[PDB]
Amino acid sequence: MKLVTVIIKPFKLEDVREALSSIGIQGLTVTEVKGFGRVNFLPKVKIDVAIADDQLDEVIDIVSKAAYTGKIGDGKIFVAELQRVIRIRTGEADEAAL
Amino acid sequence: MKLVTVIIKPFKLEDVREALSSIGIQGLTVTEVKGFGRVNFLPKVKIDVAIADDQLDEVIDIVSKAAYTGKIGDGKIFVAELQRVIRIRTGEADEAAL
Amino acid sequence: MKLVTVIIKPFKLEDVREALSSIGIQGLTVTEVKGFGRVNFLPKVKIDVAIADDQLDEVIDIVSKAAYTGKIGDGKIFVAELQRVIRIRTGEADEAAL
Repeated sequence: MKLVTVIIKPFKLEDVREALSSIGIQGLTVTEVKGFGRVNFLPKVKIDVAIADDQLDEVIDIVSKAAYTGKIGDGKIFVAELQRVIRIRTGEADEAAL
Repeated sequence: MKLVTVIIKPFKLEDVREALSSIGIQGLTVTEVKGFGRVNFLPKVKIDVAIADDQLDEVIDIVSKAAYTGKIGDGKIFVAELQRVIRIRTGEADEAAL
Repeated sequence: MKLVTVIIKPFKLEDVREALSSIGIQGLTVTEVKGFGRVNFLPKVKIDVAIADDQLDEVIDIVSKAAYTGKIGDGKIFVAELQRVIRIRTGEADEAAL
């Protein structure tokens, strides 16, 4: 499993969400964050998604395309290993908790 | 060491905190985040806790029980490897920084 | 690559930013978070920085020094493995996405 973090332009959130939803991924966590530029703050949105290793390329692909504008500040995708997930309500683990 | 992230219902925060505190874990980081549902935002709370590997099962156990309601949307526990921690004020490392 | 997370006193943000900037690191993500104390909330700032393995010691060093006050609550540095990064706008990967 992988924990995919996406930092994007706040206005691209719906496009990213619908795009992920189009590939069966609806459960995401959104966080309001800030970046910097010339030194002012620049509002951004952080999306965290927990996935199976097999979904990595598809996610990177759909997310890139959906978050894209072509103007600087489009954002980045970060990938890290997710060792375990537990669905609190049922106690289901990993893929059953995704 | 492990970095345990817990996404829960905002109103279950105190129960989770007191539960963790009951097992000697008081230092947590809380973040306000959002999830989605049928497509509206749903407020959530993210708790990040840095722990020793030996505390993983106990944490998963106490946290699950404390965050539980039985209604959907209870949340999830995510587990990742924590390679190093440094307590800024003293320079203490890892377990001494926990 | 590594994902370095820094939790600090909100007022030390500029000092940390200028310090990182002094070593060529300008791209950071800032998040407003909360800690606890005796049980009240205590405002904090979370900075996430993506780096090459070779920058770890220098970052830990400059950040520690810059965030320091000597009073309790100074914060902590957490280190985790960053497996991949993709710059959305160009598709550049890893070091080219840093």
